[PDB]
Amino acid sequence: KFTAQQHVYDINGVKVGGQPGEYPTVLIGSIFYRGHKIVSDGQKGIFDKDAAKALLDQEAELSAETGNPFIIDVLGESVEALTKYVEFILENTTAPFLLDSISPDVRVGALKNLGKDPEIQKRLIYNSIEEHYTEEELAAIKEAGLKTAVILAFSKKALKPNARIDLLQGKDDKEGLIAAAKRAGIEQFLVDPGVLDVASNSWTTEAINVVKEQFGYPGGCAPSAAVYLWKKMRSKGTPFFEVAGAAVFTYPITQGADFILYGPMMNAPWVYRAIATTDAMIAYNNKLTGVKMGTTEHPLLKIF
Amino acid sequence: KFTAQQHVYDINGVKVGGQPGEYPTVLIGSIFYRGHKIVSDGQKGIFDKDAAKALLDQEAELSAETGNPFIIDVLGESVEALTKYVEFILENTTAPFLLDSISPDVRVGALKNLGKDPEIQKRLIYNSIEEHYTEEELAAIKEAGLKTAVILAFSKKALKPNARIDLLQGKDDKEGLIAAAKRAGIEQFLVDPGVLDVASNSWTTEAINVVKEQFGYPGGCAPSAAVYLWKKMRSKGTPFFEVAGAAVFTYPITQGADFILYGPMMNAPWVYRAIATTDAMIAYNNKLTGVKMGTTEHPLLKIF
Ligand SMILES: CN1c2c(O)nc(N)nc2NC[C@@H]1CNc1ccc(C(=O)N[C@@H](CCC(=O)O)C(=O)O)cc1
Ligand code: NA
Ligand code: NA
Repeated sequence: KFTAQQHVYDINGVKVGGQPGEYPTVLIGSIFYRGHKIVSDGQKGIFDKDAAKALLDQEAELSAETGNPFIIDVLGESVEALTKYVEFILENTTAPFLLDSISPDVRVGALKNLGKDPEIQKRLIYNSIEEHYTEEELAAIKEAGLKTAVILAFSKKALKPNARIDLLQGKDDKEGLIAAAKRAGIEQFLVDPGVLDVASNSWTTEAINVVKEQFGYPGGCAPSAAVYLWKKMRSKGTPFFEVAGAAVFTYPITQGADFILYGPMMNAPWVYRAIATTDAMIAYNNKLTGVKMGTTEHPLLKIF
Repeated sequence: KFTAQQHVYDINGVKVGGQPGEYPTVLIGSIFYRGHKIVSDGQKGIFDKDAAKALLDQEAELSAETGNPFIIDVLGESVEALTKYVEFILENTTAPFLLDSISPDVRVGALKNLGKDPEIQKRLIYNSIEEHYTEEELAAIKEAGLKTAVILAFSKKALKPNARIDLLQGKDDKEGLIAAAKRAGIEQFLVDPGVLDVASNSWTTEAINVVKEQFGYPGGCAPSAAVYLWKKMRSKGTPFFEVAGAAVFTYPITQGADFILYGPMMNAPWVYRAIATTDAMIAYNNKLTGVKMGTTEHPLLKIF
């Protein structure tokens, strides 16, 4: 059980945060990622709409089965592509989503094209406020009137958990990422300390623990990239890769984390089954922790 | 980290116990269990010697790969059967093993046949001293000169974790399981708080934490029975059963448990890969806490 009064956000019907066993893990699957074969042109954002819809339908079915809510990680390599992807997601699901690109210029460009829209303000989560943030980026977020952002403390200048907290809360001549998000008018913070590699997922998880301990903001991480770059384990094939992935993805949840970016949506069928299992065992512990479930839509009441 | 100095037992080279991150998880795979297709006659103990050797060789290979030591769970339905099984295990592996049966009479009978053999004293672990122990059971253990036993600290009159203090130390007019074990000459206690179902594995793990915090005995459990009775999940096939199994089997390790009875040995290939991943992440936390690994044969140094 965490020290701070926990912040539970209601993002267009998706509950995220709280004490462990209060609300199920929110699962965040990636679509239109680099090399996603349903995309025929990554620059123009041309993709198989039926294949994309099938992924979204599968996510909704798995969510209905386990009770784990979903937010879609919408990735784009161009302003043109990401704008079209967001328009498609708005129309073809009711779920909230991450506006996601490695390029800040692509994120800001996309946001400018969407303008001032209450639906965007309710459903779009900015991924992310990170170490390279600019005043133009914060201004673009404020102009869009966004209220929820992923705060990413991924940095090779902040390896240890307490260094990642310094990045988040500020230190010396740096305001920190939370303060930067507040100046952009963000009021809801999904804190992601980043995953440098598989073994350091324990440090990611310690940073999540400190955030929930001191600030009470929802904590999560994105270990998919680290797992896919694990050549020795990925070489073994199915089901060895999946069970190793399951061990990495569930580890933060066992230590009280709130959400997981689990990588490509094609992996949802096994990720949901593994994460639902961990959630069920944690919630069964509620009597010992002094916690009450916040919803009847929980794996513990669904998967057995 | 646990207040009590942790007992680390050396069972014929297998280290079990310690502070989390000190020693890798000991994995305990079942052979000759009810329904095991390598057994043709469970009463006479007619079994596929080639298939059994292949399972033991596979266990040795996976152990060498990850650094997870192994103890064999040897199950029998008859005195004749279990005697032959143990003779074969003694000859065809170097690993310690659980003398295991649903029926205490089968365990007691097998012990009488195997006798006070110095190898038996070193490699045979009694599974188990439990609530309904008999004087003839303790006499058989003492006559065989056993030094290590699983203490099955489970009762439906001690569902709460804290109540394991009562089962082990005793309470009122009831002799504790530890005192009962010591009367039979046992000096090393592997504490298994028992698993009723998948969800209740969280209460099992809380019981493990109480035992390590206050007494420092190695703590583990057998979620295997609960997992293979989960028909809704097992019927889904690969890789859904394996990742669900991985979530259950790794959960106690994430809260500081020392050993896992993972059920049929045929599952070793995915169980070892999942457990090794959890051990690796936990041991990486040592770099922040100053806990020192007790061996270089650890998943953290092997699986990447
Ligand atoms: C219940 N349990 C247990 C425990 O909880 N704690 C201790 N100390 N010792 C033990 N020993 C026995 C058991 C752990 N071993 C197990 C657990 C489960 C199985 C099992 O589910 N076998 C399957 C058949 C597997 C097959 O089809 O090959 C079955 O349906 O019976 C096989 C062995
Ligand atoms: Na999906
Ligand atoms: Na250990």
